[PDB]
Amino acid sequence: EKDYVVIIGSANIDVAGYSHESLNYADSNPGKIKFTPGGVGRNIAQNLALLGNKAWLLSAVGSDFYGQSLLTQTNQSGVYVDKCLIVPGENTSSYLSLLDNTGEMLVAINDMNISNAITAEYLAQHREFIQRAKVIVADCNISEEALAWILDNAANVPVFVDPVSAWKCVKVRDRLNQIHTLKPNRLEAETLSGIALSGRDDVAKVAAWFHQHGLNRLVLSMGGDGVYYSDIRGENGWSAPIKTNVINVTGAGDAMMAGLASCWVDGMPFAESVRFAQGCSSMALSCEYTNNPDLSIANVISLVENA
Amino acid sequence: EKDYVVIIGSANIDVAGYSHESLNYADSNPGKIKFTPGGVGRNIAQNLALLGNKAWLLSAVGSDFYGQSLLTQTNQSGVYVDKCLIVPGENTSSYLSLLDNTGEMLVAINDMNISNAITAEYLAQHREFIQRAKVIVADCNISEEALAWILDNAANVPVFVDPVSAWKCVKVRDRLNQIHTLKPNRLEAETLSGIALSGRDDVAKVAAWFHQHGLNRLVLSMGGDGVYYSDIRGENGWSAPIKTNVINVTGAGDAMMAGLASCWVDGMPFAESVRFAQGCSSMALSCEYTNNPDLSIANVISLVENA
Ligand SMILES: [K+]
Ligand SMILES: [K+]
Repeated sequence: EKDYVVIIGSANIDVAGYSHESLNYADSNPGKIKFTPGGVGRNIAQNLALLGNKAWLLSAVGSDFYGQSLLTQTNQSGVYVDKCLIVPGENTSSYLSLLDNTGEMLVAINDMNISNAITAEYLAQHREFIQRAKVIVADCNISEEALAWILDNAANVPVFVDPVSAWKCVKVRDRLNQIHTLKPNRLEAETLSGIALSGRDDVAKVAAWFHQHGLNRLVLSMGGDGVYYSDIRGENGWSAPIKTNVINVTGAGDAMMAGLASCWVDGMPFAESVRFAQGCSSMALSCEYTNNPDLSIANVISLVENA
Repeated sequence: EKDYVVIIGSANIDVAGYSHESLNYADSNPGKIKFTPGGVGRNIAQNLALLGNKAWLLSAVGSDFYGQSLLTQTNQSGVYVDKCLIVPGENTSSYLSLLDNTGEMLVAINDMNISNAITAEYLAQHREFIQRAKVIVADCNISEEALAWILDNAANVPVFVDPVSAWKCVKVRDRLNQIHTLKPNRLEAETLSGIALSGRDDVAKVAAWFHQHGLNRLVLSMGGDGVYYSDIRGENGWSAPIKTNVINVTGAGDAMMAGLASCWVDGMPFAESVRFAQGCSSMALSCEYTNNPDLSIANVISLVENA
């Protein structure tokens, strides 16, 4: 009772549609449409609840009914959504995705403007609660002002930051000294550091840069080459990817971030926390949904000790 | 007053997305996504509630949370959704729509399969309630078995039928003798009758065909030419379109159908009911949403006494 994690990020509705018999353009074509809960912050929060952590989501949804049902589904994942800001006169953010029979994304749209409602004033209304969490997880979907507020008011609570995308990660560059753990991929790390990752001989170089700019811990996902982890105190290593039957790649990074934060709270060492996080992402990859409902400590452990 | 109307049709979630700039295929492109309640039956029910009728919707939605929010949103329009079947283990039906800068339809997907959960057994569980309505409105999204059940068990309650599309209207052809009022467009009428509507000289013939196959009343929407109405007892005429600011064409027919049924309940003559229904369609056209929230008897009336 009372150890908890705060997750400040975006909460979305992911709508995935594919036509079943080819695409007759400029015509309604019969197919399959799915509404899944999405958004980096929300997804991470869910994975944290599934990993047995008391998780509070600090996000923004619309005054529309569908946002409130998003909050409801998330709440029945175990997540505490009671502090989520509901914005009047605005609509809940969403990720529209047009795929095909195979499952290859043809085109996609995103309406993530309400992420800007996650304002510094809002988190300031929860300052003390935030400062009494065991760890804070933030995604870079929020504004530069909001992230800056978080990093400036963390009161020595470790902030784990998900850089999200190559475009959205840049807001992190000048504040690496305020981040406990960053989890970029190849493109994000290259974009931040300004150093190309053509070979693995480059990762050290990249890591050095990060450490020179004040980053405490780096968790660099290199996809099939694996994960490179580096601690500013000198510990660094490679973790091979978990052999996984990949059916859907969505939700992988979210599960990884959740694994990292959860393991930090559980007092686990860096390397084994990374392996565990890889196990979480592995569970995410082997699932059709963004969040694998079978994500558990026991099953991730089982998956990991398979190797 | 415990006079009520029953609407048996589909309940959907319409998801409309358009990009702010030019669509870069195979990439997440920033835009705006809107979730509006849709589905011919549901929309008609809503317009009927807005026209001041106690309206009961008999539809099917999924066990997912978004379906329950669809039902809720509909309920706060005044519609009674308490008899709506909620189907376990499946997803609420939906209409995915990819638009562009202007608002021009690029592509569309539809997942309306749960419409066939609206079964004859389900309607049979509400047989007497259905048979005590002042009017039954049915759309052709339901299965032929379901429509057949309705028309066979109406107990002399007038059934107003919305043919929906050229593909789904055909299930009506052999049961025209069981329908009080049919509201087809040009294409639907041509598809049913097997007679082309190239000119105005053809509408009479089309009407004759319909009457010879047992249809009581025909309300033939001809778009810019207007509406041709025909009673099997010999009354027939033309009603010119109400000059309207076409902003969104969606929801026009739903508003028209609702107008027709509502006017029938209010004891209005055929022609004047058609004019009123046209006024409803005018209000629908003047709105960006599928349902104009300002749809009222007073406002439609004001609109119609304008010329
Ligand atoms: K997945
Ligand atoms: K409209």
